[PDB]
Amino acid sequence: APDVQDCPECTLQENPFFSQPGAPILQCMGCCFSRAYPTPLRSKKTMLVQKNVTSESTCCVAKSYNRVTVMGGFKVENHTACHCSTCYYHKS
Ligand SMILES: *[C@@H]1O[C@H](CO)[C@@H](O)[C@H](O)[C@H]1NC(C)=O
Ligand SMILES: *[C@@H]1O[C@H](CO)[C@@H](O)[C@H](O)[C@H]1NC(C)=O
Repeated sequence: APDVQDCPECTLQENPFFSQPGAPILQCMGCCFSRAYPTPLRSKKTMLVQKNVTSESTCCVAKSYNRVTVMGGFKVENHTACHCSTCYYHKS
C-alpha cells in the first residue's frame, strides 16, 4: 500500500515497563485498518439522516488476557489474544 494511513496493525504493544528477561507484558495498541463502502441510498430527511461515523476505530479488546497489573495498578490483561470490534459498548 502507498503507506500506513498513520495507523499500525491492531495488536499488543508489549508493555515497555513489565518487559523483562522473562516477562514481556503487553497492551493491545494499534489500528485494525478500515472497511468502508459508500452506497447511494435515499436519505429521508435532510440530505442525510441521523448521525453516522466513518467506522475505523476498531476495538480489539484482547480476546484473552494474562493481566499483569503494573505501576499505578496498570492492566495489560497481558493480552494473549486480540480481536478487533466487539466492545463493551460500540458507538461512542
Ligand atoms: C504475556 O503473554 C505472552 C503471550 O502469551 C507471554 O509470552 C508472556 O510470557 C506473558 N507475560 C507474563 C508476565 O506472563
Ligand atoms: C453516512 O452519512 C452520509 C450523510 O451524507 C452519507 O452520505 C453516507 O453514505 C453515510 N455512510 C454510510 C456508510 O452509510
